[PDB]
Amino acid sequence: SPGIWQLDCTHLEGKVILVAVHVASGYIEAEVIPAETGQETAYFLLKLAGRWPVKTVHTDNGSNFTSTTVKAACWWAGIKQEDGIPYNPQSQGVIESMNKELKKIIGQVRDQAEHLKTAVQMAVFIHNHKRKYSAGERIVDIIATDIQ
Amino acid sequence: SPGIWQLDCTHLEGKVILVAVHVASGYIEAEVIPAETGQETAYFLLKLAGRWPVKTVHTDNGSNFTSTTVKAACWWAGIKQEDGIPYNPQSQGVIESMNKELKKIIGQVRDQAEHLKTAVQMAVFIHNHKRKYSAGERIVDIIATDIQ
Ligand SMILES: NCCCCC(=O)N[C@H]1Cc2ccccc2[C@H]1Cc1ccc2c(c1C(=O)O)OCO2
Ligand SMILES: NCCCCC(=O)N[C@H]1Cc2ccccc2[C@H]1Cc1ccc2c(c1C(=O)O)OCO2
Repeated sequence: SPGIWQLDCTHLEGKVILVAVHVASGYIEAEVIPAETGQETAYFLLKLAGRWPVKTVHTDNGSNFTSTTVKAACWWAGIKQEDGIPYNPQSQGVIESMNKELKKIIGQVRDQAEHLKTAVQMAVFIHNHKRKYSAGERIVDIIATDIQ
Repeated sequence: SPGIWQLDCTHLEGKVILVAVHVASGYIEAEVIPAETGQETAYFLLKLAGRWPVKTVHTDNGSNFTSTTVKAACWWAGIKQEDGIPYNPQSQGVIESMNKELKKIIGQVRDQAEHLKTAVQMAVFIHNHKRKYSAGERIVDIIATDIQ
């Protein structure tokens, strides 16, 4: 569980926001892309796995699960690719809630940024720093504990 | 010192690789950009600060130090912007060594990627996972200790 992430794709302003959530902490990384292709997803996962110890990824849909490019990236980065089928429905809803929460934050900052990508990164910042401990704190504590 | 990062800009294939190094661990994040502008640097810092607790940034040159856009991003993200003047001279060399080491790794993977950006993210991955403990391990341990 320190190494488990979930992909999530949501839409805003005719664009796609691709999100990776560290399941145990709620910590996220996100990017804006024109559309969700295997290529974009593969590149995003490579970035993520270089930055955090990504062991398992629950893919967001069957197209990405099937994608040979995504499979190649997962092989390259040592990621076990899994389906994102919510066998525990606290996952349809927990994801929905995150997308709504992120879009809320994006709207709160949207006027401060010319470009959506900037607003999205502002939202990532606010989300990961928000004391509820913060998600940023939780992920670091979880991984440090695992390491030792 | 858990919050201190250093910017570093290096060149390859007519492109620019912008690197942020967490000084205490050697952990890096990096991106390829067409050229090093205040706008690109500001966006890069926003991304970084959303993902790790960036307190202080030693900027890579005076243009970025001066940039009103970089200053705005640093204000937004709660980053103290500092000059990157190596008052402890082992620093120009430690950066030079990192750039040479990253370019070496990039050359070792370059053939596996159509695009330089992919090779750069492969290099980030290899760099942060390399046992020497790894840089990824060191940054997490340093921050977890600080938090607690
Ligand atoms: N509408 C207000 C105009 C902003 C003037 C100004 O300096 N803003 C800061 C605020 C702020 C706050 C955090 C980070 C960057 C920025 C800058 C914006 C910016 C910079 C770089 C970018 C951007 C944009 C963007 O504006 O999206 O896009 C991709 O690279
Ligand atoms: N056999 C038919 C095609 C094989 C190609 C193939 O799947 N390579 C993997 C290897 C590999 C290893 C790690 C991550 C991605 C990739 C993929 C490459 C790739 C994917 C997405 C991208 C890229 C590139 C790129 O090539 O730079 O650029 C920006 O977004």
